[PDB]
Amino acid sequence: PPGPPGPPGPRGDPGERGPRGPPGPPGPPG
Amino acid sequence: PPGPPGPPGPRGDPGERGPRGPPGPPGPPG
Amino acid sequence: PPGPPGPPGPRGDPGERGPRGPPGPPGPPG
Repeated sequence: PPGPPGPPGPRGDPGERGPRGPPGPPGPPG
Repeated sequence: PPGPPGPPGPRGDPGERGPRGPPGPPGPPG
Repeated sequence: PPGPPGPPGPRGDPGERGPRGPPGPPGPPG
């Protein structure tokens, strides 16, 4: 009969680094 | 006859977290 | 008779982009 299935394929390519975060809040009130 | 291909590999790893955002603006006068 | 094993499966799907970076620090004091 047909042979067993092959092994799982290799892991996909890793993703790019995440985007830079937003600016912080305004500083403390004077 | 030869067996079929295996299943797809695992999904790629996510990218690492993005870098910290810029400083916020100066605080208001008070 | 039993067939030879199949070939490796397809390469996995690409990894996602990493998460958004953290916010920046607070600005200077007012």
